[PDB]
Amino acid sequence: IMDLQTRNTRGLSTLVVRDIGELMMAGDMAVIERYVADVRGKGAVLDLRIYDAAGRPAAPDGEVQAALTSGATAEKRHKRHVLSFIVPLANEVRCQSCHEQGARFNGAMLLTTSLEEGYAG
Amino acid sequence: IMDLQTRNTRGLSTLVVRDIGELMMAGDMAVIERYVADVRGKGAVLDLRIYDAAGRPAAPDGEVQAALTSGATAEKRHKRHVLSFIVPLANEVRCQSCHEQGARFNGAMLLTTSLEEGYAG
Ligand code: HEM
Ligand code: HEM
Repeated sequence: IMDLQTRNTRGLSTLVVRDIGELMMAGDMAVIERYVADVRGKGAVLDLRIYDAAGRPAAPDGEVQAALTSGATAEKRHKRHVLSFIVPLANEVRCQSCHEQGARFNGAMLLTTSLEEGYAG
Repeated sequence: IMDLQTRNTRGLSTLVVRDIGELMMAGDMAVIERYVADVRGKGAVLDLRIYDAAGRPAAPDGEVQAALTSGATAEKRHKRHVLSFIVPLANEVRCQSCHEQGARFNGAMLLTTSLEEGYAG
């Protein structure tokens, strides 16, 4: 668990409170209602996978390889509407005890969330 | 919109990458699989409401009043399993142009997310 949902909700509440604050400056409740309607039913985690340094999962994956090559997280919206994040996993010094220090990354993490209201897998 | 889902996903990916890192130190993929299984299908925003400084929505709400009185966010797990956050909205100086500066808070924000796999409203 690691209490992820609670931590995610806390982070999300901070984001939402920040946006609500901007909307409140207008002194118009209608704008609040429209923000809420666009947020409801979304955010559910749809998938979480791990890939090796070659872009292969647990043939290589082009987007993952590209992500590994660019050395940056890749954000891709695609279809149900969903959002996918490919995060390269850095071969930190603590990891180097079991992963050759010659590799910048040991693999990548694929996270996908739902942008479809009411859809959670 | 304010691109909330993307910002939430980015924040979530940071949380997940941190946890995955701890699990990777074990060099055991089984533990990764169990974390993923416990995360899937959760996180969907179920509700987002606003309350005034008295605990009334747009009779007063006891938990909201308490939240306003304690001056701190209240985290409450309850039932479908869900997670509710009551965040008091501080009457910042920029808000004081239209809300009497004598009130510490102008109201509160209620955010509820799903802890039920597959449930998104
Ligand atoms: C971050 C700063 C602000 C916060 C936190 C805030 C918060 C709130 C909250 C919680 C409500 C709903 C409950 C209630 O009616 O008391 C509200 C209502 C309202 N606020 Fe603010 N507010 C802020 C800034 C402003 C500003 C700058 C204005 C003036 C331009 C404004 C004008 C009003 C008005 C007129 C309402 C009534 C809405 C209606 O017609 O029902 N607020 N505000
Ligand atoms: C934050 C540090 C670490 C990261 C980012 C990391 C990441 C990864 C990744 C992405 C994989 C799956 C793909 C692959 O097999 O290459 C993996 C596999 C593995 N890692 Fe790590 N690792 C870390 C630390 C460690 C440590 C400290 C050990 C040694 C105690 C370890 C031992 C292994 C082993 C043996 C596997 C094979 C798993 C299997 O049996 O299939 N890793 N690691």
